[PDB]
Amino acid sequence: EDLRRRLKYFFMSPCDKFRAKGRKPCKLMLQVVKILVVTVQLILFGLSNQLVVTFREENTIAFRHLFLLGYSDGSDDTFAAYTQEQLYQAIFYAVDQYLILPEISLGRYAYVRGGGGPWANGSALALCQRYYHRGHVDPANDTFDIDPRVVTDCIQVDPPDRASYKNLTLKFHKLINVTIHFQLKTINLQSLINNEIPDCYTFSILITFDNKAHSGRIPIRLETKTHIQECKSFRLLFDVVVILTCSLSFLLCARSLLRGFLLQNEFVVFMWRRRGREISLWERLEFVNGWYILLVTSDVLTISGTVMKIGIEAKNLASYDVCSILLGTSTLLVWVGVIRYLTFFHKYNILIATLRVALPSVMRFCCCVAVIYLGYCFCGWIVLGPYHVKFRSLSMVSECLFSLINGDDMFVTFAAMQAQQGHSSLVWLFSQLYLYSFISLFIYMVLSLFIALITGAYDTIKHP
Amino acid sequence: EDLRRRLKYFFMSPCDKFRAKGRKPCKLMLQVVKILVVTVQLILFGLSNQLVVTFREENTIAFRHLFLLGYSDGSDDTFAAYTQEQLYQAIFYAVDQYLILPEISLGRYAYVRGGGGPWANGSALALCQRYYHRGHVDPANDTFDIDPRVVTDCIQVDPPDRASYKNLTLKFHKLINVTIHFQLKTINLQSLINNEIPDCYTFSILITFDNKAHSGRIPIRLETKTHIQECKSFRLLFDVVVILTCSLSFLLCARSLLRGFLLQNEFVVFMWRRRGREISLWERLEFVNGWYILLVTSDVLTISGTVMKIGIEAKNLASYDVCSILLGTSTLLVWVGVIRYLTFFHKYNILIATLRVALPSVMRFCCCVAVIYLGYCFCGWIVLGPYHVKFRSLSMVSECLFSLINGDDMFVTFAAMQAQQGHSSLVWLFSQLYLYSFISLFIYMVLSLFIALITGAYDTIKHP
Amino acid sequence: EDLRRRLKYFFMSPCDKFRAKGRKPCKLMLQVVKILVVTVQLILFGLSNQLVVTFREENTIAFRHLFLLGYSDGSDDTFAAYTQEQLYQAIFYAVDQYLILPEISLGRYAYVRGGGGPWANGSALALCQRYYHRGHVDPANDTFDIDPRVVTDCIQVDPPDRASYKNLTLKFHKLINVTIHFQLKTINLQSLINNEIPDCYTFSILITFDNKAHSGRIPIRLETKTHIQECKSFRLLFDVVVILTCSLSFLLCARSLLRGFLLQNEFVVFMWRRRGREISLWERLEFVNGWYILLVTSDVLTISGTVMKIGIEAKNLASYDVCSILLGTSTLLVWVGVIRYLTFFHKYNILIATLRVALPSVMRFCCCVAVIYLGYCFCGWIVLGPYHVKFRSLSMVSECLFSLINGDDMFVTFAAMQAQQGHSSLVWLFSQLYLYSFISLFIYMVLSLFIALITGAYDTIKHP
Amino acid sequence: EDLRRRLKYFFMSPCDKFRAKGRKPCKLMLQVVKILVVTVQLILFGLSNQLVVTFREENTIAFRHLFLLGYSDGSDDTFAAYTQEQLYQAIFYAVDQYLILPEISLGRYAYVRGGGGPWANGSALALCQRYYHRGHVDPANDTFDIDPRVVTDCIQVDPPDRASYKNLTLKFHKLINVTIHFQLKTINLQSLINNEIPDCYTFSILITFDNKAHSGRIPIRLETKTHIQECKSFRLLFDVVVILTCSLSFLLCARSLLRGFLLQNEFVVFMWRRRGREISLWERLEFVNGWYILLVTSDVLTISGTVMKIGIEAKNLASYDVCSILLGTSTLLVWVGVIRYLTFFHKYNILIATLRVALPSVMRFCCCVAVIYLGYCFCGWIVLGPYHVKFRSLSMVSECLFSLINGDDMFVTFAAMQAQQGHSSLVWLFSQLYLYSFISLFIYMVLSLFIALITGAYDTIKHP
Ligand SMILES: CCCCCCCC/C=C\CCCCCCCCCCCCCC(=O)N[C@@H](COP(=O)([O-])OCC[N+](C)(C)C)[C@H](O)/C=C/CCCCCCCCCCCCC
Ligand SMILES: CCCCCCCC/C=C\CCCCCCCCCCCCCC(=O)N[C@@H](COP(=O)([O-])OCC[N+](C)(C)C)[C@H](O)/C=C/CCCCCCCCCCCCC
Ligand SMILES: CCCCCCCC/C=C\CCCCCCCCCCCCCC(=O)N[C@@H](COP(=O)([O-])OCC[N+](C)(C)C)[C@H](O)/C=C/CCCCCCCCCCCCC
Repeated sequence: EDLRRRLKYFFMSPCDKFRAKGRKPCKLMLQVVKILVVTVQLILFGLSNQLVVTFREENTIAFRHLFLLGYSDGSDDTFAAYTQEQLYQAIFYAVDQYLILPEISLGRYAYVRGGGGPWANGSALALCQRYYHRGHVDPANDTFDIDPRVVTDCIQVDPPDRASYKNLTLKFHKLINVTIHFQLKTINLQSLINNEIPDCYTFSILITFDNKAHSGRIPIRLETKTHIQECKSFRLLFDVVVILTCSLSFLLCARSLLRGFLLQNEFVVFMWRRRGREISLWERLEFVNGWYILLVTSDVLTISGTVMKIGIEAKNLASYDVCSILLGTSTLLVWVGVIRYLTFFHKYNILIATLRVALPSVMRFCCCVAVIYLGYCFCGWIVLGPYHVKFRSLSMVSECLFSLINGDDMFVTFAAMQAQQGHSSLVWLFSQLYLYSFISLFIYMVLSLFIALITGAYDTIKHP
Repeated sequence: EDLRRRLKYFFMSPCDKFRAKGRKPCKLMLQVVKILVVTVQLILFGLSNQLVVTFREENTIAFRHLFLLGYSDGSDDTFAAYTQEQLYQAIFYAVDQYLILPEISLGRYAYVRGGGGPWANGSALALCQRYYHRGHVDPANDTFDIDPRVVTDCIQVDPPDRASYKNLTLKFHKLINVTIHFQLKTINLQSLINNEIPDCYTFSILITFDNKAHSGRIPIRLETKTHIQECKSFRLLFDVVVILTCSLSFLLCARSLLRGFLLQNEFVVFMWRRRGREISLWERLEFVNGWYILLVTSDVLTISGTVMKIGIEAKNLASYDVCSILLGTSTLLVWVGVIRYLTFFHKYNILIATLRVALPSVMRFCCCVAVIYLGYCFCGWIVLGPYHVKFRSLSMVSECLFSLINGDDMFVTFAAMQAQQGHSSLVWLFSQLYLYSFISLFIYMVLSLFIALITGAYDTIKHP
Repeated sequence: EDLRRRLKYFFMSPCDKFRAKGRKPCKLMLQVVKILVVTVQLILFGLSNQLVVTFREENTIAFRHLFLLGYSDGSDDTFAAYTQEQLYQAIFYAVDQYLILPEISLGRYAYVRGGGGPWANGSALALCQRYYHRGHVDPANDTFDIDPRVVTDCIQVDPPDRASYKNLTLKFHKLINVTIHFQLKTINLQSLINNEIPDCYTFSILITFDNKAHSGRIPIRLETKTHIQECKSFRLLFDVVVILTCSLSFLLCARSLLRGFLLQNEFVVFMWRRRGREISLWERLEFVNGWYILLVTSDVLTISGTVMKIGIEAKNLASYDVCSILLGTSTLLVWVGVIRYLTFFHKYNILIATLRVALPSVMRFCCCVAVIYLGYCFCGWIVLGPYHVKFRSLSMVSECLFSLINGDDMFVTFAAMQAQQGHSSLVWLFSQLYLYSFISLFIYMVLSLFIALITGAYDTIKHP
Repeated sequence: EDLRRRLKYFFMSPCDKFRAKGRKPCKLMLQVVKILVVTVQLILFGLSNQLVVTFREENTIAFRHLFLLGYSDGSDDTFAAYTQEQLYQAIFYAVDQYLILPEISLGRYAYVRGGGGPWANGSALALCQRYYHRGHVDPANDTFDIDPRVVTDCIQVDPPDRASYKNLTLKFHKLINVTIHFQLKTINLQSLINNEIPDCYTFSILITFDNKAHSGRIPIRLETKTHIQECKSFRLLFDVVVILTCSLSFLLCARSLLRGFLLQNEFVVFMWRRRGREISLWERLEFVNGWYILLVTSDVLTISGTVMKIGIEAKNLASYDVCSILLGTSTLLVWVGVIRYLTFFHKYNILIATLRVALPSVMRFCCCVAVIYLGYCFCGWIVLGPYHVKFRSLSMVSECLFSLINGDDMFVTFAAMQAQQGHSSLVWLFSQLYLYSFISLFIYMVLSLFIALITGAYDTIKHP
């Protein structure tokens, strides 16, 4: 029958199609070209992003050394002030170093007029302290008369062209935070020399003296925001080429999916009517090609990411996160799709089919063990949280347990529990039981069962 | 027979019971609701405890920076004095910083009159040194005339309202320890702003200069004890709801267990008399439902923990350890009990039954390997203890070996043995043999046998 | 026949022997008692050794802080002098701190007259510098006129009762090392208070300024040797009890081995003569009991270790290493021997026999993989040795590779190779190939084959 | 037939050949001797290289402490200057320490006249700064008038026999780097005393103040190049012996390969003509001996490495990398070739054949998983690169992922992602999904499938 022959044309391997009709498999070549071009585009994007990130990080480190009093490398998380004098000296040192920046900095930084932020009236530096509107606190008499309104008092500082901030008085009893805003603009000379494209950076520096905890310890932070700007192509052409290749692949895959859907409809209308027997939904799902779904998803992701990258490279978006995520996911998807080419040979198809037939039982076992994992996570978070640095937050607990079951950072956890004793022998004994039981169970039973499932699936595939 | 039909009603799946009698499985819904409510209660308790712990830790760090002379972060375990001058300066610095606390601290701390402890006569700070009653020690002449009575000499220090301690003279040759007791009370402003509940903390600060070792090195420690106190609801209602749900679940499960016991009694009295044949204890154990035992245990633990949490949240107990342990264990138990729902489908029941039938042989192999593990622990503790930081105590030895068999911190152990050489080539050679033999055996035979046991159990389950 | 019945009495389980003759298995009870007593003795010995080691280590740390100029904790391996002034100040600081020790030390240390060592003429401190007899070295003119004779010039320093060393002049161009010898004696007050046994320690302190490398960097070390001495029982009785129990067990096991040998001789003389057929050596080996060999070995080791421990506890040997090794090995052996009791039940015997029948093929595979492991060790040592801290010595290379195959410290090795680049791209590429190939092979083939061997042995045992 | 008998002589085991013809297997003894001699030569070479490397490293550390202002151990990667004053003080300190080296150094270092490098006119020290020809940069006005020509301005410094550099003025706005070149020569006294061979080292010291990044932070580096020179045997004889043994082994193996090729040619010309049937290429490959190929490769590598080592030991090449690589590869190859001896016994041949028959499917599975691994590498590099220190470069990403799949440095990666939050919740969520999916897949499916493949191959070998 015509339907039988047309269905036989479907599901044949590309080699069989070439034997039957002598049509060159140009779709396969197109997909290979797509893999190559998307990988090249991702590599170039990554190299440029690496350069930009390195420049930003080095400038931020230089700013930290320039403006933070007594700063040392590797102490960002513990850098804090503990006395009123320390806070005053830190703030004054930051402002003073700002005021004499041209004659001390190794980098060519230029002041930005009006860069003090929204709280500045055109001054380059803004020194703002925020405190509660009314903050009469009396721990001795147990008085908490508090007005939750926040009051922002700012001091405007301007650099000399070509000292009222010294009279700053803090409100420690009701202080919330102290912030310093200013902007510095410079030129990336490596970009000037190498790629001849003049990139002029603008760093927005924010120094925070955070007292939101009101715990007597005020951490000190320095953060930067960068605005790239051209200051008075092969990449764009390659991006256009990538977009065109992805669009062509998407069109071909969509047409193939439509043809498969039409063939499925013809088969079902023939079988339900001429033969009378009703067919199931699995017979419908057999007609779809999951590889084509993967390909169209990768094409859509690549097209969106390439549009975003074109916008970014023209200094218009500066939103690298979403574009990078899209491009990386698309590249991963195409490199996974290479498995379809690998599946056309039975020797590789044995292993691929072993994985495919093992997947359902593996997922079921994952569902079975997820509840035990979650119970252990909750118990560890609630009990060992106050006493263990690795159990402070639920995500941290999950990461610690996942590392434990894979044999990483075990003795560190045990020694952390041992050194402080947990401030209670009962807590220490519970931690011993908890860790030993969890590691023993998840390593010597769950992993072994995963291995057993995979081995059984391989045995079934090898001996049908 | 009536007994046969009633026993057939027992052991049927919930779906079969619904088919037979059309009774909605409301016990299952009750257990799901119980899981949800206990998880929510545990999450809320954990968040509040996290806030309290963070506040306490930050205040303790601030106190360490304020009162410990030359203190630096990350040096608590090595912070010590080595000369008489160092000890004198440390003590005097602590007291002096206490006396000028209001004008230097970033936190609003208030003095506590009469907070010097039992050894104070109403003074805020107590500076006590403890020494032996008679301590004439002559290492040159080998004289050890010692009276083991301890003498406590205290100095009372009071802060100014709105210097005799400078004449302190120590008895180094017979000194036991020097301690400083005082209390500071403050207000948690985050609690004031966010949850509007005024919490007034009271920190009991104890600085210890410990000379109990009499080894010429005196470690210096700072410890704090916190007493939370309200200073002049949804949580309680949710706790009551959790208690009621757990009580209802406990009642239903106990009634089901009683019905099962009655059915077992009827079956045994029918079989032993009418049929004459004596039945075994395993036939008795078959009639019990282990899931119901787990559920009633979790209910009891949750009820006790919720009562303790209600007491704690009213500022009456301040004993978080036991309540947290009970709540975490109950949450873990219910999340494990979810496996009973998972067992009603044969696809998941295959894996669950594989684990169940593998458990006995796994336990037997654990018994077999425990003696070898203990022998290795004892040998390592006795030999490598004097030369390895990881082998100082038996629990430390067990943790190190358990980490070793799971492939963690191996090269660190080897390098620790190598760097010092063990001060003997014989000890180094023994350590090489010990570590290599232990790791090789336990990784390449014991773990492989665990995998083999699990695989065999899975093979038996898959092919009955 | 009589021989058949007597041989049948041999090899029966203890339960079968009890059934046959009604003889209480008192040898088993004796061995259990032996296990208990040796474990208790080892635990007590370990606790006492822990106390002694802690005291010695704390005193050594105090000495390092007292006598080493600018010393900081955790910098022993890098503590060195780099200029002539630094060396002079270090030596002078050490001697000056020695001369004013009583008025600065927190520990009660007494001077030891005549403790300066062999190079002192009765003075308490000896300051000796060693240099070549003739050391005219001219790097500019390439002159190496050297007399390898070493000349020791000493300066005698005596503490005041109840400054010529300042004129010390070094010979840097030919200097070998500078050493400082003195002794301090003290009293362990914890021993005085707790166990009432007066222990008077004598520390031999040696400070070394080593210039044997002649590399312009002189490391500085402080080492101590301790001589314990009583200064003007249950333990001994328990040691005697342990010795008696071990001797009785040794006698019984030797008698049993002799009886087995006699039975083997009777069987062989009957079979070779009456039956004519010649029997093999495996039939001889079947008659021996390996558990009895283990027991007699453990008894001999325990007896030797207990004699040494008795000698040590009387302050006569001070050689803890050999005694500790003997005692630990004996304890490990008896805890392993518990497996014989475990073997009397078939459920545990299944696993034990699985291990026993897997052992030969496991050993053969170990022989197969040892040559590859050794080749990789040699290649890594010769190539990556100059560029990797983990490949400096052959034992270090072996430890690093053994940790690598067990999934420990992998990224650390990779990052160490990456950070310095190996000072050559060829070396970096070779390191990449070397590490990837080694880890891949040994993890994904060798370990899998070990698992396969164990699984096959278990399959053979389970299905005979 | 004659051909059948001659082919039967081929492929027989050495024991069978000895039985047939009584010829002593002297080739096997020659190969054993070769293994021994190459291992001994490699060990001696490694020991000498260890001594040289240790001397060079110690001298470099001494130079770093002598010439780098404020240098501390373990801070090479972060050592940098951040102000103009800091750079000036660092440069001046380096030059000043050079000028007074004889009276401060602990090592006997001699000045080298004319050692300032190509940029020196015979002076011992060269202080050169490099800057752009025209470097008018105006970040405020966005001006980048740049002439990419580099201008090198040098200052010549000469040590006193038996201060114009103080007037050095830098061009920070256009500075590229500042370098200091000088040479110091010394004598290795350990070589003088121990092996009596006078080795006179010449260190070329280069201090770099790198401003190529133009980021306001100037890293400071010290690098040394060493030229060994004899200054006014058993090793050579052993090298000659090794060369002769390798040449003899190569000749014998080549002759055996030629004989095998001739036998293959005779067999093919007989079978294709007399029998008519055409044979395949696998029948040709069966006649070759892979062990002989391994042996000749190892012989060639050893001969080349020994020639290079002979050249090096005469102070003529100083290129240790290539020689070490060749020697290590040859030693690894011969230690692998020991497996051929192991293959002559069927008990070991079982395991060896298991590995051999598992190799093809293992390679196919590696090809299958390589594409997924590469996709994950690309995605991680592009996304987590800006936010993770472990994902900066593609090789670093590959090393991190390879360590992750083997259960190493997992929690460190998770905590690195957690601590900074990735500066975006979307990036953090993506990192969670990425890491969890990658680790789960590669550990619980890929490794299990490798184990299953090995187990299946072992099952096929065990039960033919
Ligand atoms: C759970 C489902 C089935 C899983 C099956 C897999 C089991 C593992 C498989 C093979 C065995 C591999 C190794 C097992 C290691 C077990 C170690 C147990 C603890 C040994 C303690 C010795 C030190 C000592 O004896 N410790 C004692 C002496 O102390 P110390 O002298 O060292 O002083 C320390 C001081 N300090 C203040 C207390 C810190 C100490 O006082 C007791 C501690 C209690 C230990 C808790 C035991 C919890 C074990 C339960 C685990 C269940 C799972 C089974 C595991 C076999
Ligand atoms: C035990 C039950 C059965 C278990 C079966 C599983 C076995 C493992 C499976 C597969 C093999 C995987 C790798 C095996 C690694 C074995 C390494 C052995 C030691 C190699 C030493 C090389 C360095 C050197 O040759 N080291 C020598 C040269 O020193 P150096 O030049 O490096 O200088 C160092 C200086 N220092 C002062 C000594 C520190 C050194 O002098 C000797 C050391 C003795 C080494 C002890 C050997 C103990 C091994 C017994 C283990 C038994 C279990 C079987 C293991 C196969
Ligand atoms: C060997 C017997 C059989 C064993 C069978 C088991 C095999 C493993 C099983 C499953 C697969 C699991 C993961 C495999 C990971 C393989 C990674 C290969 C290297 C990838 C490099 C990407 C980074 C890059 O592409 N790196 C390139 C780009 O550099 P970059 O941009 O990162 O810059 C770095 C700068 N620097 C100065 C060079 C440091 C770099 O230039 C090339 C490096 C060469 C990499 C060496 C490859 C050696 C692999 C041989 C191993 C053989 C064994 C088989 C393994 C499959």
